[PDB]
Amino acid sequence: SKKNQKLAEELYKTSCQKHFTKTEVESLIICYKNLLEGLKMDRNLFRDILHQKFNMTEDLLMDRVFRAFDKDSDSYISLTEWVEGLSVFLRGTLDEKMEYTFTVFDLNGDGYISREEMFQMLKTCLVKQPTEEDPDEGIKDLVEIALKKMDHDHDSRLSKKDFKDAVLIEPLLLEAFGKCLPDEKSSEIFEYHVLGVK
Amino acid sequence: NQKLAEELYKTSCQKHFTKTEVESLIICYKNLLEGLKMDRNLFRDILHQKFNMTEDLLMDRVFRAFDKDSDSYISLTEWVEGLSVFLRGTLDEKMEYTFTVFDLNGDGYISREEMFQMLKTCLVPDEGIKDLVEIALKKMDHDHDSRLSKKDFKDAVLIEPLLLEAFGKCLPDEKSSEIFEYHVLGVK
Ligand SMILES: [Ca+2]
Ligand SMILES: [Ca+2]
Ligand SMILES: [Ca+2]
Ligand SMILES: [Ca+2]
Ligand SMILES: [Ca+2]
Ligand SMILES: [Ca+2]
Ligand SMILES: [Ca+2]
Repeated sequence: SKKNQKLAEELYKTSCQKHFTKTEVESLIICYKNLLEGLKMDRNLFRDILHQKFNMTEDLLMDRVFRAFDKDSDSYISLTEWVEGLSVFLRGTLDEKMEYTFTVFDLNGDGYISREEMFQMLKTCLVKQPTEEDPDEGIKDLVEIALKKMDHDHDSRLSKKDFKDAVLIEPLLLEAFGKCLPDEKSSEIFEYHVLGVK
Repeated sequence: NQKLAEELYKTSCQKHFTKTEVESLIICYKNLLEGLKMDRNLFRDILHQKFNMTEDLLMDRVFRAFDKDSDSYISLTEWVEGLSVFLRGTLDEKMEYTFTVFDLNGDGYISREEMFQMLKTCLVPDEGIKDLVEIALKKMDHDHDSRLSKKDFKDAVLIEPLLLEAFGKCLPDEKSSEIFEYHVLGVK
């Protein structure tokens, strides 16, 4: 409490998160500590949290969300990564969110969401829960629809500019390639129970 | 006149135009009219020439959605209300409209066959369409009855955006919209 208030003062000061108050940071620190199994928040713990708290169930996208959280790529979510991540994930502006979803969707980190990446991401839900018949021609149709709507220069990939321009025009395209933000009900429940909002 | 525009702005359910814009739409309608009323043939030519729709099935369904009283003419009020949704519609307005277009028999469920015929006409081969239909049901059919109820469809909004772009071809593309608003309403 003294422990956590002083930690919260320091993290509120140092963290780049833009949306929690210092008291909310303290609640987030306590929550993190209460969720820890071992000393560090690893992939498997973070996966469980996404599944249980945010109803995400699909392996590829959960891994991509983890990687976006894990800013320094050490395969652990630090306290400051937990706050900063959740700040965007729960409260981000469109701008923040578009940068986040682009990062999720750019599977190899080369700066472009490629046709191939689109196909992998769109197919991954049907790998998990298959239709009776192979769905690949229909996925390819969706990929072409995406490219038609979003690829300005017809090079079969979306630059950051391609994606953000299109999402600003149609914000429903924010998560075009899969669910990587919490639905409104999940978000509300976590805010209410963990942060006391509403 | 102006009086029609005063009356229509007061009376109409359209949500997105100003009274001056309404007046512009009334003048537009009258500038385009060929006889006394806008019938299906004229309405189809407008969809074809100004909004880049090419297929008979699609154009018939858009007509029927604009023709709310099913009298086979597009009244001034229908033209304005339909264009309000069509050019500036909210998500809810657009989903309602797209559901209307796709639910061919008007029973309140999009069936597999309705979805296949309408995706096919919207996206003008069949292998991808047949897949799309199975994908949509797998993703959106909550109660597993092989049909999309209106709730099935509307709950799917924030969950399935690219699938909703497929269905959204009954609305005009951004390019066609912009050009019409620019010419007729004086917008960017
Ligand atoms: Ca880390
Ligand atoms: Ca990439
Ligand atoms: Ca197939
Ligand atoms: Ca491009
Ligand atoms: Ca009528
Ligand atoms: Ca039906
Ligand atoms: Ca159903």
